[PDB]
Amino acid sequence: KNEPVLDIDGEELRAGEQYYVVSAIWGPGGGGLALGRLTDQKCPEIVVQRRSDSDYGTPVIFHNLDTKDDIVRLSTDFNVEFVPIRDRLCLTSTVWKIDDYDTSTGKWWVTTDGVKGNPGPHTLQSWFKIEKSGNFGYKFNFCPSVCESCITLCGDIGRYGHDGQIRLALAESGWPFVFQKASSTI
Repeated sequence: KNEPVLDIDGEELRAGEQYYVVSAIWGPGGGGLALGRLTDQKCPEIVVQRRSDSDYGTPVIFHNLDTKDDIVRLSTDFNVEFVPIRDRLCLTSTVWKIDDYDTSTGKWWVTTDGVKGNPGPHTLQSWFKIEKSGNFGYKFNFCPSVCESCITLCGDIGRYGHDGQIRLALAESGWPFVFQKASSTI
């Protein structure tokens, strides 16, 4: 019943399909998203944004809450999975998950080892929404409803710079994105 999220081409986003998630801001707005890792940890890998206007990063795949609908819609919960071309440096899942509360920075990071599937409590940190960021593009947003009796965090997803990488954290201003179907790239 909700409205479909569209790629740069104007076509609706499709569950199952590979897309690049690209910053809706050029130059200093950076490039796209990817798996990356901290100096001092190897697994699970974290979500990062390429500094270069040039690099679209590692494509993702959406999994609808209900695998039966094929359209990724606004303000509907879903799972997001990096689809690394490269062999796994880890056994952890590339599935996005909100991390525990880094006491060190007052931020809730976005990371992997999420759990695709099973809506409800056990998977709460793995479910995300897309919202419209006003005038141009899309922001991600973490406010799950898979558990009608779980008190959870709820926020836009912005970008912060920590120890020389760009990471995604909850914030009250969400950072905007557009989507690029991966085939139409060369």
